[PDB]
Formats: sequence, C-alpha cells, structure tokens
Amino acid sequence: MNIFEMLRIDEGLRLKIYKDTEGYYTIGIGHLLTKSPSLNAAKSELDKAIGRNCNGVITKDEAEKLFNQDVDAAVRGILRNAKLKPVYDSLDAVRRCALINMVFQMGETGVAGFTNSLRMLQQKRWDEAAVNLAKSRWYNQTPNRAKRVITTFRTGTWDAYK
Ligand SMILES: [Cl-]
Ligand SMILES: [Cl-]
Repeated sequence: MNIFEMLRIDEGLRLKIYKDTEGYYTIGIGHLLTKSPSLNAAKSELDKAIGRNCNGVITKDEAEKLFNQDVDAAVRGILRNAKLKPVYDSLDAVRRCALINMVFQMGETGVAGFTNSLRMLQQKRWDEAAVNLAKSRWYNQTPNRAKRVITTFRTGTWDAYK
C-alpha cells in the first residue's frame, strides 16, 4: 500500500462536480474546488484548474493529474511548516502516510492546530495520541475515515486499509 492507494480509498473518484461531506464543490479524488455556494464559481475554478472548458466534467487522466499535484503539495507543505516538519521527520514510513492523509483532508493549518496530538506522536506515545486525536470535530464528522487514519498512527501498519 502507498499514499496514493490509501487516499484513493478514502476519497473515492468522481468525474463530475460533486459536493463533499461538508457540502463543498469537489471533483476527482477529493480535489476541493471552492467553498462558494455557487455552482458557477465551481465550474469556473474547474476550468481554470484543468486548462479547458470542462462543463463540470473531467477525464480519469485529468483526475489523476490533479491528484498527483495535490499529494505533492501536501508533502511540500508539511516540509515547509515549522510545526509539522519535526513531526514528519520523527515518524516511520507508514505513519508518515497517516499525517499526509490528514493534511490532504484538512489543510496544513488545520492539522497544525492539533498541538497536543502532534506532541504525543513526536514522543511516540501511540495509544495516547490515538485517544487524543478522537476528541475532535474531524472524528465526529467523518468517523470511519478518522478511525482508519487513527489506527494507522496507533499501529504503524496498513491493517485498517486491508
Ligand atoms: Cl470532542
Ligand atoms: Cl467517514
């Protein structure tokens, strides 16, 4: 398993504009288009992102391209972030994937807000961090996905995804 297959399981793939769990306009493999209510604002962002008139629909290839950009940007963002970088550097390969997953879903800023959990992961207190991560809106809002990420941090294996 790798970051790509993990995220593909969590986000799914959709070739037409859709609303995410928060009601925002999205397309492909979890690529947020806009927090705006307007479907037109979404269609505009989409065409800007793809470089063609899409009319709310893209191809598999286009979806995978946005996905590659997004994963790269998530990684680069962690590496540039003063709060995230030290955590990432301290972790093993599997756990690294779990932090990238959180970042892709909630943004660098959002994850950087999990101060206590971050400190516990850095210290390698697996069980404690798992319990702390579950005390969040994130967990209450998307519990199945959260549980999968959480187990990954707890165990350092891919069992939740197998
Ligand atoms: Cl809570
Ligand atoms: Cl969920």
